[PDB]
Amino acid sequence: YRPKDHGWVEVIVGPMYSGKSEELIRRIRRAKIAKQKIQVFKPEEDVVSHMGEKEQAVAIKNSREILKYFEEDTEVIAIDEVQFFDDEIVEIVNKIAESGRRVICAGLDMDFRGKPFGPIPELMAIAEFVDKIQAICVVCGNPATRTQRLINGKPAFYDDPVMESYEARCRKCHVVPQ
Amino acid sequence: YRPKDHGWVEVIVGPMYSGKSEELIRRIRRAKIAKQKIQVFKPEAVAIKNSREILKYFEEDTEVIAIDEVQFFDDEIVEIVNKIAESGRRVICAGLDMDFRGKPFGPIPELMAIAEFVDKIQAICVVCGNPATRTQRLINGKPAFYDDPVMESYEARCRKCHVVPQ
Ligand SMILES: Nc1ncnc2c1ncn2[C@@H]1O[C@H](COP(=O)(O)OP(=O)(O)O)[C@@H](O)[C@H]1O
Ligand SMILES: Nc1ncnc2c1ncn2[C@@H]1O[C@H](COP(=O)(O)OP(=O)(O)O)[C@@H](O)[C@H]1O
Ligand SMILES: [Zn+2]
Ligand SMILES: [Zn+2]
Repeated sequence: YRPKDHGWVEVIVGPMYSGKSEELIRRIRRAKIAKQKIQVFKPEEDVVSHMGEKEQAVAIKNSREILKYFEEDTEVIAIDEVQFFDDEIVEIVNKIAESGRRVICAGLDMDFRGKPFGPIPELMAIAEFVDKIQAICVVCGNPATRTQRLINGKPAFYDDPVMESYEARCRKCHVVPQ
Repeated sequence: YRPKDHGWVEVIVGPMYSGKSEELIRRIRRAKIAKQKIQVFKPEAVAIKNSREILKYFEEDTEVIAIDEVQFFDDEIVEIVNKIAESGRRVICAGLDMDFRGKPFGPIPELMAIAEFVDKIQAICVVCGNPATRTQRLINGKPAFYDDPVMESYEARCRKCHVVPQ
């Protein structure tokens, strides 16, 4: 599988602190050891993980800029914090994969309300590889799959726009008052 | 993990022939061996129409709810499934992730987004032998065009081998 000049899209998703950046960095370093030219992208320049490690990346204001900074020489494209890019990133990523290159996307699957977040849903449907990873619930210790938003130390309301903190929780402990 | 009365949603996706039904059926037999009451639904073992009709047939006695061919249900399915999981029960969904054009199929994107477990499985490409991730629609043995409405056949293919003229 994965023969040369055959492209695909792989996605890494989960709540905050699930380890998306850590994993993205892991795959980035492996590609480099494999001697494959790779370009890393992040929104508005290093991709950093809460656990320590970091990798050089090119910050970009929007999805379109990917094609602008894209060098035909690169074999692997890595994109972090994907939940913030507009929906055009989907066709852009699909196009890169169709061109015979590998695209690695990492990002939140849901927002603090537990609702499908941005492009990730569509990216998961079209990607050849999907890895949904879990964090640990700071409340009970079981695997956390939701990001809990807190204001003054208490759960934020559903219809609450954007003193405030975030933490990973499981479905049971995640609280979203509406 | 996933102890008593802790519910969740698990999804099984992939192209035709990837093995979704086989996997779903396997999980249903396992739950039965675990002595768990299970109810099965389809877009029409309990065939049904829309998604709001699941709540109707739903017996509070059941611990596991299986939904096959999920990509055919309306978007309400997402809410219902989440609700069943929120009530402490297990929901197993199986469905195509993309249509023949390779476009996200129905509520699949949103279900994968909210699901705790996501398994994307592959078939074998009848053209080259590599893992197949797409469903190829054929009319008279030729690739169906991008804008073709509903001899016709389907087969699993690799990304490279999938052909969708536009
Ligand atoms: N609740 C938590 N669950 C798991 N890891 C946590 C948690 N809180 C802090 N961490 C630490 O933070 C790291 C988060 O990885 P990171 O890649 O930055 O996450 P993500 O990009 O998914 O938000 C973990 O490897 C762990 O050492
Ligand atoms: N191209 C193919 N790739 C893989 N399996 C195939 C293919 N064509 C036929 N099969 C057979 O069909 C079975 C498909 O499983 P099934 O659960 O019916 O698929 P799905 O529900 O995903 O459409 C396989 O286990 C295999 O024996
Ligand atoms: Zn918890
Ligand atoms: Zn093929």
